[PDB]
Amino acid sequence: ELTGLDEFALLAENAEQAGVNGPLPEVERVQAGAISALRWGGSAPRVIFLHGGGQNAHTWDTVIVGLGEPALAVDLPGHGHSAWREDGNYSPQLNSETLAPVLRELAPGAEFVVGMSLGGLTAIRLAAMAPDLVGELVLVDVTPSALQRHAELTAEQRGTVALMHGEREFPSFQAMLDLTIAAAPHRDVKSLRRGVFHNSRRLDNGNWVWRYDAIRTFGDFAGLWDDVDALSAPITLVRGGSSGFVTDQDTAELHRRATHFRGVHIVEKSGHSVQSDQPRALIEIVRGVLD
Ligand SMILES: [Cl-]
Repeated sequence: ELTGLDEFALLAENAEQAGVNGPLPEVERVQAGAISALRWGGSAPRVIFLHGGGQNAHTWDTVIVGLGEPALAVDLPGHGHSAWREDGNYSPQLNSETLAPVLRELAPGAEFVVGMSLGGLTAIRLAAMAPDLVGELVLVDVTPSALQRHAELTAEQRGTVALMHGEREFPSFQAMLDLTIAAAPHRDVKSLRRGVFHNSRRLDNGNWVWRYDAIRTFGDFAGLWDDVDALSAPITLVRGGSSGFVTDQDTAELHRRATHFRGVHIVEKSGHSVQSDQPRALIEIVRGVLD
């Protein structure tokens, strides 16, 4: 497989996973400085989408194709086509500081922000610092406490990796796909293959690398809870029913601290990446929030 395939070549697969038919929406890549994004359905996005750690904007393709709304799907710093940082600082607080002037230019009229994991917390920091923009937050399988717990578990393996030389280097596409199959073997390989395609690039060596910087570190969660207390945007939470990432105690804590918690939707047979495992169920919920 030699691949100069355009990044929009597989969208018919996304339309089929979403269970929709008809012409594909218009989409193009946009950039303002350090931030790259996919702009869907023209120049007036209704919804902003923020992916998770180790993901990129393309994670949202199926959800965005199924929802049929104009949307902006942003590459977080360190991810997709967005610039890396030497300090490896992809904290919600920093992501939010980079993203806010770009969202003011590229999505000033988008009331709704959907964020998964790191993207969910980035959304909270955005809602805090720039309220005039965020009318409504949807969090996908994340709370501040839930991500703090995940950061603390991986701290030793993010200390060790950091001491290695270069990024990693992969002999083939298949070798990166093999790693993704290992982490989610029950998931349709054509879905997994599409995800790897977007998340990887071939070097002139003929070798392959991930598009994302290996995350050295995350941000100040007490400050992030202070942002949840001050926020006026209503918060909906979406959990994966097979995800242990967010506990019942996590959800109650978010209800207690939020000004307007709209509740948790628990999506049966979804892991952490609800947009990857059950996009049709995520489209219904997001459509519900647009009323
Ligand atoms: Cl994450």
